[PDB]
Amino acid sequence: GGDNSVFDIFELTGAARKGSGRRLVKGPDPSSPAFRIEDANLIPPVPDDKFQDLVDAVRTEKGFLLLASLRQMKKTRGTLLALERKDHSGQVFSVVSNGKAGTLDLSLTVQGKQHVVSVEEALLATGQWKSITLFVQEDRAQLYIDCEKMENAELDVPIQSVFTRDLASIARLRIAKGGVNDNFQGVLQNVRFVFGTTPEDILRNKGCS
Repeated sequence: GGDNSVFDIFELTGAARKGSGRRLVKGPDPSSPAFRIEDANLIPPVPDDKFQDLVDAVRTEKGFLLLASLRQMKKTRGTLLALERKDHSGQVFSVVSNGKAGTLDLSLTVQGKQHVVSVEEALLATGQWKSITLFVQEDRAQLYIDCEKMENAELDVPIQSVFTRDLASIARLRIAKGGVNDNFQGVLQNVRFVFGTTPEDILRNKGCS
């Protein structure tokens, strides 16, 4: 990638330092902390200036790669991340692992209208550690789950539609915290936006064939 091409959300929030809202536990990556969510309201937001870097990256690429490892409580609907209005309450974007529907839901709010699509057949809420690679480009969403499963969906509007200039002045990025009653239940690890790479590159380097 180029400069500012990897954004580790938990690192950005300083959640490993803090103590409230989560427990540090082990995950698939032995070199980094995993986060069992306790009260996602208390996990700090990504700082404004870091979020604006992330926004500029998404705008430039017209897309992103979002990687996440998760161990999600079965039959729960859990927000992986969301862009919450600083206040005129509501969200402008979320990624939700929907264990009720067996989907990964992508929601975007543009000009005060909500546009939501389900990636179907994306049953992430099992007993177990799962690793995802979500590639969003223009109005397309492509989800790889572990190594050998791919599911796709199209958005009503392009992703850069949401990621406008000083989105940072209107919203902040929260991890594991969503709308109403949709906070993540379970463990998360290595929730990272990555730019200037392809899914193929990610998968090859994670040992998939």
